Amino acid sequence: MKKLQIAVGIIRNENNEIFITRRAADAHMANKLEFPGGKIEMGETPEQAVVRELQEEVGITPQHFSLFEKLEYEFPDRHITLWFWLVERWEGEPWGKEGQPGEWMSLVGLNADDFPPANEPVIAKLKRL
Ligand SMILES: Nc1nc2c([nH]c(=O)n2[C@H]2C[C@H](O)[C@@H](COP(=O)(O)O)O2)c(=O)[nH]1
Ligand SMILES: OC[C@H]1O[C@@](CO)(O[C@H]2O[C@H](CO)[C@@H](O)[C@H](O)[C@H]2O)[C@@H](O)[C@@H]1O
Ligand SMILES: [Mn+2]
Ligand code: NA
Repeated sequence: MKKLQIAVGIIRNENNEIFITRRAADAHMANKLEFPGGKIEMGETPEQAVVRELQEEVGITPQHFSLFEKLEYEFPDRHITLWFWLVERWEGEPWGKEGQPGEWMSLVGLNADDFPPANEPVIAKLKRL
C-alpha cells in the first residue's frame, strides 16, 4: 500500500481565522477542505516541505512555525503520515496561487466533517487554543 509523508500548514491570522483551500473534484479526498500542503520529497526535510508547499500552493513563505501535530492515518487505499505545522508568521498574502478556492475561516466555525477524516483530532485541538 502507498505510504506518504505529507506536510501541511495551519495558517492563522491575528483574528483567529485560518486560511483554508478546497481540494479538486478529481483528487484524493476530493472536494474536501484542507490545510495547504503536500508530499515531503526525497532529500528535503518536513520543515523545508511545508515552506515549499505553501510557496507553491498559496504564495507565502512561512517562518518561525512549530509542529502542531504529527499523526498517521490509514485511508482505504493509502497510508499517510501528516505533519501539521502551525504557521502564525509569514511573508506574503495567501491566495489561490494554483487556481484553487481559498478563504479565511474562523477557527470556531470549522467543521471537521468538511475536512479529510485524518484532520479530526487536529481541528479539535485547534479549537482548544
Ligand atoms: N494538503 C493537505 N492534504 C491532506 C490534508 N489532510 C489530509 O488527510 N491530507 C491528505 C490528502 C492527500 O492524500 C495528501 C496530500 O497530498 P496532495 O496535497 O499532494 O494531494 O494528504 C490536509 O489538511 N491538507
Ligand atoms: O520544530 C519547530 C520548533 O523549533 C523551534 C525552535 O525550538 O523553532 C525552530 O524551528 C522552526 C521550523 O524550522 C523555525 O521556523 C524556527 O525559526 C526555528 O527557531 C520552535 O520555535 C518550534 O516549536
Ligand atoms: Mn497539496
Ligand atoms: Na502541492
